[PDB]
Amino acid sequence: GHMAEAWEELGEAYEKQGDYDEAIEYYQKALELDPRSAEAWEELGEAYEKQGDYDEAIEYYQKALELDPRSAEAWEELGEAYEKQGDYDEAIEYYQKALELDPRSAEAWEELGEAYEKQGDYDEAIEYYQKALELDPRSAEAKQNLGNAKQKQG
Amino acid sequence: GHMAEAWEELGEAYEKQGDYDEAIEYYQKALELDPRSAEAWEELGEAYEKQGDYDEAIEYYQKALELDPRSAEAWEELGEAYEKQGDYDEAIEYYQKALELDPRSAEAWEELGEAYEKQGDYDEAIEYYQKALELDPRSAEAKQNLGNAKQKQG
Repeated sequence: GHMAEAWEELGEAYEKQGDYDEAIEYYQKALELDPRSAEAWEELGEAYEKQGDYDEAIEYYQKALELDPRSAEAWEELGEAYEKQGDYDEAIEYYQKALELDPRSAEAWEELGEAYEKQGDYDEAIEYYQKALELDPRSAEAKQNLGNAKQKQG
Repeated sequence: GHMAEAWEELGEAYEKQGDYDEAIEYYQKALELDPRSAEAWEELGEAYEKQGDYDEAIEYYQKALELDPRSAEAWEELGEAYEKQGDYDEAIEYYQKALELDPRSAEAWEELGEAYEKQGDYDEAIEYYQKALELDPRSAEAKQNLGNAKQKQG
């Protein structure tokens, strides 16, 4: 409830200032009060991810997902963490689920593209960056990747 | 004040569901009420950056810095937006500004290491990653990148 969400918001304010020790303390208080808050687990996970600790991040992202598995964002956040560890096949699995739940997520399409590009699958990567650009034609990321993919193939 | 901050938190709430359009609407509302909040311009910039819209991100981060030129985090975010566009020299200038403002930020060192690595300065990259790891020894990211730099060095 409200007290928990307020501790969470304090965590978010400290996290966003590089005060990770503090942020985590306040996320932990939020979760003591409401251990069922998927968003508070996610943000705790993000605090670790921002510091490059993917293993801790992943533990908390798993908890967030298990509490709200209908959230495309919860699947995406895990995919992103796997992609950063070089676990591309698992990244792909998570992103595929995210795209089943929220198929208009330009960011999830682009992320899927990057996973395939990292495996040397330029044909697929091109499809996904094209899809991301159709959903958000302003992504410079998707446009650059599309170009790099195209050179790396054609 | 609090009214602006509440719009900013509404922005954040929507952004966590991937709802970037509504998030931008509410961050802009916050700015209409308090256009002198550096943090609110940064939040807007971060929303664009998250979507791969680096041009727009930069415009908003520059505004943030005009209001708070001592914000290390804002310099870091500006650097990231240039880096992701492949403008490494500008990225490095901004990352160095961030580091000089807050040398205890592991992320500032790590991002400079990444930029040097991408330019082929592996010995310097290594030194930067080591500094990051001295501040944040649980960064798998820094360790992975350090390993790669070592691998590319010889």
